[PDB]
Amino acid sequence: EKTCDLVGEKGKESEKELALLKRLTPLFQKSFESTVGQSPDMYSYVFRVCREAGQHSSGAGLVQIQKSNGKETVVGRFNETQIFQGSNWIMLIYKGGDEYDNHCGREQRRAVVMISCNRHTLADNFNPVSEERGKVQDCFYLFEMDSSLACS
Amino acid sequence: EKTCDLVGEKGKESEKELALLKRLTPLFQKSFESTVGQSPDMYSYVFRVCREAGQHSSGAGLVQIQKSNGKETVVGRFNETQIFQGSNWIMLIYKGGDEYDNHCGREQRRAVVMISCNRHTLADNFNPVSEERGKVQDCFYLFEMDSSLACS
Ligand SMILES: *[C@]1(O)O[C@H](CO)[C@@H](O)[C@H](O)[C@H]1NC(C)=O
Ligand SMILES: *[C@@H]1O[C@H](CO)[C@@H](O)[C@H](O)[C@H]1NC(C)=O
Repeated sequence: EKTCDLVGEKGKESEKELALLKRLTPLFQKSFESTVGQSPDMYSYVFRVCREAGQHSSGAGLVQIQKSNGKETVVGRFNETQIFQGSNWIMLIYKGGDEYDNHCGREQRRAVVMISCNRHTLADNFNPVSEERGKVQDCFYLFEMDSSLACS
Repeated sequence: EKTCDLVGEKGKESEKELALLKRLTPLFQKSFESTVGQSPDMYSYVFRVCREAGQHSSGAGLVQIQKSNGKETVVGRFNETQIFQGSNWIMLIYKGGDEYDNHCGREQRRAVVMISCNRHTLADNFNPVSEERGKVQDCFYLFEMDSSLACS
């Protein structure tokens, strides 16, 4: 089966990153969702680690769904993954998402997920911090979530 | 004196963001440095919160200095600031940095600083987690630091 493909020349992939990637495997089969806003402008976010996250769109690790019409916006693809480790957290990044084409310009979207250390849970509390959705215009997608895996 | 200029309109800056900004004022007159790599390829990083960080450049909140010749690269300007608050951390973003004229593309550089909560210190432990420097080619600048200000 397919997994996350690190950003770099096939092989040049830092041993370090690959170590982090492996550390996250227990989350692979899991799925994280979050719904924000109020009707008719409610949006939903589905996040998966190195797995398909959308129903329709393919290759997405994080998708934004407009509930009023079910349209899926790819925020990041797991075939362009970057992963870093800070003091007591891990930052996961999915690049190559659908382009803005609005006040944000036309660069591609990327998904940034802050995985904070929480010794009391495998993985939960997934929620958006910064978004580009409706009235919210950050031109940036930042998500946070808890996991004992990110504990150093 | 010149402070950070939030990204957005002009009087459409979010109270929320302006709230975080004021929250960080105690660090305005501080300076943070970090030196990495080995000679002849040592690079130095200087970071300031809403204050000038360069010695030759201007409008920069975070600069990358090549020590073999003193050339100052601006990674982010505090006139294009974005700030977000997570569960127990604050993320400061400086946009509008010199453009990548290499393998990274030609988009402008941006400075991303992870400010984690540490009740035992006002501010310290400024360190680079991700960089575009020398043979390190992340095409991303991620920094981390400790500060009780980011608490709660
Ligand atoms: C990856 O993102 O998959 C999409 C699928 O459409 C391609 O368009 C990209 O070129 C792929 N990027 C890389 C670096 O493999
Ligand atoms: C920030 O200052 C630089 C200085 O050259 C300028 O080019 C840039 O347009 C400014 N950005 C904003 C949003 O004012």
